[PDB]
Amino acid sequence: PRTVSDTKRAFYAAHTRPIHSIYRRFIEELLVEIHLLRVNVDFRYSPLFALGVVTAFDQFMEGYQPEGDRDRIFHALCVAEEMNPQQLKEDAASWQQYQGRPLSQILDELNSGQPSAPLNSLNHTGKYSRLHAVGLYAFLQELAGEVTIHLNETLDQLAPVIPLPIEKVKRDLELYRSNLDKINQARSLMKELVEQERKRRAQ
Ligand SMILES: [Hg+2]
Repeated sequence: PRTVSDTKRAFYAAHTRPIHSIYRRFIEELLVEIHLLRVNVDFRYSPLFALGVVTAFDQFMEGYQPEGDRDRIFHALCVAEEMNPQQLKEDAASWQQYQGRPLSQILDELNSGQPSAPLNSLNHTGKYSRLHAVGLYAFLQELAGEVTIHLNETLDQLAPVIPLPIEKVKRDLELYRSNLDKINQARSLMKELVEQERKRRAQ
């Protein structure tokens, strides 16, 4: 068994540099949430989990500086969680084969009993997480027809063909989009205030 302090020690090991605190509170939450996930007995690694982690990281790290470190933090935190930094980016990028597919055909591939990978991962998720809802959000994003706009209307269509707790998927995605709105509002506040530090020190 491993400990939150041990997993944190692992991140503070490979990442000995400062953590650049605007997105810090999210990194700590992502560190502990993933730890509490994999240490659970029913957790199963899946490309749906991989898509959700990479989607949550890329969108929540909007404008991370310096840019060269955002991929190194991704590299260090993965092994810190005993994950694979390359296997996660491969699984997350593997969903691109569904770009432009209609939602009707996606439902057909699930209803046939033989869904292809990584779409097959919707059944073998294992222990549910908020990150699994984010992975579904990123998958439904790239589909054809702007299926994300009326998200609840889409999730109710998936409910009978998916084993996921749709009502918990609705909630965690609304919590996800509300949090993403706060960081971009804060990141835009940095751009509004970093010019006041750059255009007034040289004024
Ligand atoms: Hg990671």
